Amino acid sequence: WTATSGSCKGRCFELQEVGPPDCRCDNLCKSYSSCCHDFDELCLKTARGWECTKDRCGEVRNEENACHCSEDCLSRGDCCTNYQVVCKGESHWVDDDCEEIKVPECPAGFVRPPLIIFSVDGFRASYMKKGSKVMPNIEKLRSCGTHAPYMRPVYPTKTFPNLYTLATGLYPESHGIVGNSMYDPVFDASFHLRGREKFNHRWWGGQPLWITATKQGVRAGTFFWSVSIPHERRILTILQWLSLPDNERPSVYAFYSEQPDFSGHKYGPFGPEMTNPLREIDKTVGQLMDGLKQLRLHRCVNVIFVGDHGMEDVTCDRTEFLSNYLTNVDDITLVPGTLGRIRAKSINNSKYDPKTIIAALTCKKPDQHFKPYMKQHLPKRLHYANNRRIEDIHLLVDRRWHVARKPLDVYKKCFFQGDHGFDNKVNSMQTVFVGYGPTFKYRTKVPPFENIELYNVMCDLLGLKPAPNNGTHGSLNHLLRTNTFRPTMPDEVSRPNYPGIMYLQSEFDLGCTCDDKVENKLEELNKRLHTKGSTKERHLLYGRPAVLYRTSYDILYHTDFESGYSEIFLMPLWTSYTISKQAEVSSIPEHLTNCVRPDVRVSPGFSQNCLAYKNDKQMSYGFLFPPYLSSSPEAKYDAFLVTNMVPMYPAFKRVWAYFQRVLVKKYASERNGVNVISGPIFDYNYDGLRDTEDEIKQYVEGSSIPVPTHYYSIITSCLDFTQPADKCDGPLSVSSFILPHRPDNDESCNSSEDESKWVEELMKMHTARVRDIEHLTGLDFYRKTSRSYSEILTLKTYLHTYESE
Ligand SMILES: *[C@@H]1O[C@H](CO)[C@@H](O[C@@H]2O[C@H](CO)[C@@H](O[C@@H]3O[C@H](CO[C@H]4O[C@H](CO)[C@@H](O)[C@H](O[C@H]5O[C@H](CO)[C@@H](O)[C@H](O)[C@@H]5O[C@H]5O[C@H](CO)[C@@H](O)[C@H](O)[C@@H]5O)[C@@H]4O)[C@@H](O)[C@H](O[C@H]4O[C@H](CO)[C@@H](O)[C@H](O)[C@@H]4O[C@H]4O[C@H](CO)[C@@H](O)[C@H](O)[C@@H]4O)[C@@H]3O)[C@H](O)[C@H]2NC(C)=O)[C@H](O)[C@H]1NC(C)=O
Ligand SMILES: Cc1cc(OCC2=NNC(=O)CC2)c(C(C)(C)C)cc1C#N
Ligand SMILES: [Ca+2]
Ligand SMILES: [Ca+2]
Ligand code: NA
Ligand code: NA
Ligand SMILES: [Zn+2]
Repeated sequence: WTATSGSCKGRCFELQEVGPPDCRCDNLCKSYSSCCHDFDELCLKTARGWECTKDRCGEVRNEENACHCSEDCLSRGDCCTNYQVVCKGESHWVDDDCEEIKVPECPAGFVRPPLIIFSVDGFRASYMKKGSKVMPNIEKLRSCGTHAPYMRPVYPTKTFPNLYTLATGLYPESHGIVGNSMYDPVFDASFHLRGREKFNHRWWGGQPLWITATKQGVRAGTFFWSVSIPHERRILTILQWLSLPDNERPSVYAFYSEQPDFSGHKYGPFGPEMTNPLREIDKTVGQLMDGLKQLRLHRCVNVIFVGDHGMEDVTCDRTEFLSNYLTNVDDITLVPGTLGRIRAKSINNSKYDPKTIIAALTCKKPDQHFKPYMKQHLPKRLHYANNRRIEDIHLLVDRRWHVARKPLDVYKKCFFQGDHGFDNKVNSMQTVFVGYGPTFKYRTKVPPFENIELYNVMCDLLGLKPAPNNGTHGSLNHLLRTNTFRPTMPDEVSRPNYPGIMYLQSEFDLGCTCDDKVENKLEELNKRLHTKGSTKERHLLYGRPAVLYRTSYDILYHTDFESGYSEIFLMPLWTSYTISKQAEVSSIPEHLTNCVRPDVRVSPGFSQNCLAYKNDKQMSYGFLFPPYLSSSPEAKYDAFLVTNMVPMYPAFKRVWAYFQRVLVKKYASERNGVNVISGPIFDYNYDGLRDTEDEIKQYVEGSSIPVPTHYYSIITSCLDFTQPADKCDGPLSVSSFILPHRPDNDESCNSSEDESKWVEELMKMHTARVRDIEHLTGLDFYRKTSRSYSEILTLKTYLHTYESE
């Protein structure tokens, strides 16, 4: 209950919220039913529309007008954006030539370049090229400023998740906005696009930019714009705020457009009806820039033109129904559309079996347009598991499709031709970034990056210290003319031990066998050189990874590979090896099929044992350095060390063997050598972070040998592939993956066929950034290179997506 009897007289778009029930005059007042009685009359004037015409020039001020063409208007800060153009023969900003902004050119009293974030809903990355002919203002920003070919949104590629990620630098699983539609089982409450529930602050975690700014003495404009406030009024309001006195004036502003998303849904992404929404947005941008130029701020303000997600072709008829797969379909609740999330219709039901539901949705139709997943088995690159609002069962839907529970949901809710929300690697979901202003670079193209990185940059642009977030600060330094942040490497916490030969064969009782005994003096200096690190410059190209937590671990050198062997987990944390373009693949000889060999540098008590694997009927083993890529029969023996062994499900060994026997060599042939770092990952509580040993839920039966949830590899080579990986003078090229360590291959519907038809497809789905692997291992890679740290940070955030162009 309000008493909306107060006035908005002199308080239109006031910047501080006033507390109940003395009434309100700000964007949110609409949404709360709390506007003063005279809000529309005073604050949302429309009279005479939004453009000066020559006949209004010098007019006598009429305070009813939407905007002003009177002589006093620049001082009052309320001219129509085109005032100078119409009434003073000035040029539109877009018609001016691009001139480098080497320094901020700000009015007296401006302590810092303001930041304006101009966000556009559903603005697909390819619109920059495909609609360039009707967006001249946007094209000027893009070509004159800093731009990426695209920006990667977060999953799901929906509006609120991506807008709140822009604002916080956090993954949805961390900020809490995991969908445009959510059920929180603790609140027993649903968040939806319509309704008041979405306004409760309990949904919104993390620290958004406007709060970071306010806590550190920097004022912010509104970020939320009521849908009924027209765009012309949003721009005018931002420009009026910018004319405030120095002590009152915000330093950070946002504009938001519902277009082009709104039309895109109706007409599809490239429907002929889309040309006009693009024209309209461009004109808004023109308004803002003409407004800035009037206020002499057009070479002072940093402008970010950014999208939340793209748009794909999606029609009613491309709908998969769960009623076609399940008998029991009236027992579940589905969050439907371009993703699926399934939970039990009734919490009072231990007669709900996720496994039966998954099984009924797996590889059931040859052409099935969705794939079910327990959330912990989703590609780790999506970071979409660690929140109670994310249901245990998830459906990843194919681009261009929808999922629904029953047909009646689709005609008793055709309408739409476009939608979004698919996997964030999908080309159609990619969106836009341009930065323009004194702090951004001039006429510069940067590589595509993820939207989680922007919070840090926006904080830099405003001299703020970012709250803790999922960006890698320094990874986007290359966007900026002048950086206030100088990243440095994290310090190594645990130093390795370098053990020599300390144990006799007979001290081991590991239950292992190997056929390995066959009697030269100059090649027993040579083997000792290898165990000492003589080849380490070849196999460890970028320094040893730094261990960033307290543990006990040993560096082990070998002719063909180096490892960091954990005495706690009883297996390598990491194993590094270089495979040249010329290298040969060989088999595991017959006599060495079951060979495992005690490592005389490591105590029986810190070693795995073969008996455990014998007794564990589910669990087998693999090797991190592959025996198949041994440099010589003699070096091959090293690959069968117990210290190179790791626990693997037989089903997983199909994947791993194919990767080690076939794919490594292919990549070395295509990339002119590769360096490989492989290792285990433990993330039993699916938080994206390295587990402590007291969090492991599975061990090889009757042992202390922990079972990894995933296995990673980082495959690095020279960006200039005319140089071999091991003699690379310049920038690097990386691809990586985090493969789920699963006792079945149900994820891959063709897994009954030869590995050549499905393994690589699986691996591509589980593509990862180096940074993802860092979070999951507490390791820090690329410690010793010839490259700047900023560049290395960019490299560690790279994701190889395996999309077309
Ligand atoms: C991406 O970046 C983010 C941001 O940096 C990383 O997220 C951080 O992860 C940290 C480590 O996991 C985590 O630290 C914990 O903080 C607890 C304090 O929590 C409150 O205060 C802060 C600060 O202002 C606040 O941000 C928190 O935010 C959550 O609160 C609610 C959740 O209901 C949401 O509104 C909000 O979105 C956010 O939710 C998200 O995080 C929570 C966990 O915090 C998840 O469960 C949600 O699903 C969601 O993802 C809080 O409001 C603090 O209490 C913890 O301390 C315990 O654990 C340490 C471990 O070493 C231990 O030493 C202590 O003993 C302590 O133990 C006691 O508690 C245990 C656990 O409850 C208990 O079992 C023990 O027996 C003890 O009693 C912990 O330090 C930090 O909160 C988040 N920040 C955010 C915003 O999420 C994320 O890791 C990055 N991602 C990647 C992939 O790198
Ligand atoms: C630029 C920006 C705009 C935003 O809100 C815009 C908006 N206005 N009106 C609506 O009806 C839809 C959403 C937001 C949120 C988090 C407040 C949603 C964040 C960010 C960022 N960074
Ligand atoms: Ca959107
Ligand atoms: Ca974990
Ligand atoms: Na076994
Ligand atoms: Na399968
Ligand atoms: Zn939309």
